[PDB]
Amino acid sequence: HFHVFVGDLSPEITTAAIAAAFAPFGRISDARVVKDMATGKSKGYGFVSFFNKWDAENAIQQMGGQWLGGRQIRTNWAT
Repeated sequence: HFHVFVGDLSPEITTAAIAAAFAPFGRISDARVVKDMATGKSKGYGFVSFFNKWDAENAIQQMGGQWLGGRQIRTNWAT
């Protein structure tokens, strides 16, 4: 698969929220908003995995800087 790192997530953004936000760019194999091991709160970042590389490429470029919830996010490739 092809993964996109999504940073600067507003605290209220859930895995489902980023899954929903990136759905328009292509088929998604899964998503995950990373959590804090102490509070269980969002760590402020997550990942969205696409089956296709071009879709992911388009999501990274188009979503970078977009407002998602209470914050403008950051996008990039991820392993």
